[PDB]
Amino acid sequence: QPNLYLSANAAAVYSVENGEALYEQNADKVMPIASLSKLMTAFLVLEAVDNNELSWDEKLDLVRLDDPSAVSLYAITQKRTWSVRDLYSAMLTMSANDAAETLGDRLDGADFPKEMNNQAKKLGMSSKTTFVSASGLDVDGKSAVSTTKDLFLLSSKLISTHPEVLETTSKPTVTTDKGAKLESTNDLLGSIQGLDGLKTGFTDEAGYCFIGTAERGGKRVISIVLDAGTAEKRFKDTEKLMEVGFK
Ligand SMILES: *C(=O)[C@@H](NC(=O)/C(=N/OC)c1csc(N)n1)[C@@H]1N=C(C(=O)O)C(=C)CS1
Repeated sequence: QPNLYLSANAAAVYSVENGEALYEQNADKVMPIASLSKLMTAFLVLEAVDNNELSWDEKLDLVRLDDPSAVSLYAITQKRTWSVRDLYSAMLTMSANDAAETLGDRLDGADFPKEMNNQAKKLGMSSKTTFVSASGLDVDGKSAVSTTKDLFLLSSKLISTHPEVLETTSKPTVTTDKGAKLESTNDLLGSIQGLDGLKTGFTDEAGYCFIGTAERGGKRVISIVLDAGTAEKRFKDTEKLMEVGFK
């Protein structure tokens, strides 16, 4: 294993072909993951469409967040009603917390965190992973937590089960049918060849986090960065991890 000098406190990169570690640092350490939880919500949304339980065209009113200063789709647009499709894009591109919570409530109401943790178990994530909400926001003072190993297993399961997730996470901007522009938080899109995902997150406690995925020559790698120092440094660590991934 090479010696990287990452900003991140915990980090890794894995090959999807065999799941094997190409670089690992604190890969078993339980870490706050915040907005990365929205990948589980996306997965459960996609499962529900395949299972004939959710329509992409259903219109839903955004649920109201307790904190106004939270990053929310409603704050930016002043529009309450959105299709399931647009809420899912809004969740994945701009990390809209109210979008994620609206999808969680529609899927299972108050039991949605249990469904998230049920699915975590199905996908092979260890018991150190705990989801608390569809958006990744704290609930009753409890935080969503995971490990870079469990995040890898979740991400590759998401991409292998629902490859169309990347059709959304590869776009620097998603334009809805009615013309709303939803800007991705993934500034590495277009900077690294093959890069088409996956999800950013940030809290004071979690630091700056990003799950990256790229594919070249039939080889896919997934990179995990938790608790980088700045929004830019999580992408610098990811650039470093991707080079190790495609060596
Ligand atoms: C996911 O992590 C989201 N993070 C939050 O909603 C925050 N939670 O703190 C309790 C938060 C605090 S401060 C701040 N700017 N967000 C989304 N993650 C980011 C990101 O990756 O930088 C977004 C740009 C919107 S919120």
